[PDB]
Order: sequence, then structure tokens, then C-alpha cells
Amino acid sequence: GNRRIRSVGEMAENQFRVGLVRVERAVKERLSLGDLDTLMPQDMINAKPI
DNA sequence: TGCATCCGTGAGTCGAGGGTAATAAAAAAACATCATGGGTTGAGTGTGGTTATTGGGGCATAATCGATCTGTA
Repeated sequence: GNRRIRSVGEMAENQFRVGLVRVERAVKERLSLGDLDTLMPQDMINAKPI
């Protein structure tokens, strides 16, 4: 009753959360220092960490 | 003296894949350096050339058979 079964979906979602934390670490500065009008969301995100 | 605190320890052969990745700026000048290309050394490998021959065949100069008409009891 005190032990829990963690299956593949759970660790997959945990790793995805880590990837999104990595993304936010750069988006926090990208929004603060970047352009306000011509900035498209595509060019300011990075798919390598996830 | 009692307290927390830190520091080593803890098997053995074996196999199969075996490597993955958060990010970043451009100019200019200045200099170093290798890369190729063309030209002297030079270093070969290449190729004919005269002169030492030693078996072989040869012509001389000798030699040992093979066949028939004149001399002796």
C-alpha cells in the first residue's frame, strides 16, 4: 500500500516536463530582451533540448 | 566524557550493445603556412662493346688386315 507502480507513460511525461523546463529557461530571457512586434514564436523556440 | 562527524569497507568468472548534447557574432587586417609547379643534381638502371677462351672437327703420318701370280721338294 506504500509502494507505487510507475509505468512508461509516467517517466515519458516526466522527461517532457524536464524538456519544457529547459525551454522556459530560455524563453524567460527571450521574451524579456527580444522584439515586441516582429517576433514570431517559431524562431524563438528550440526543439533540441526536448 | 559524551557528542556528532568523517572515513574506508563490502566476489566470482562471464554477454551485448555502446553511444548523446541546454547554447554562442560578426567584420576587418595581418600574418603564417602548405600546396603545386618548374628547374638543377644525381642516381640510377640500360646497352653495347673487346678479349680470355676449351670442346670439336679436321688432314698428316703412320699402321694391320684383305684379295692373287711367281719360287721350292
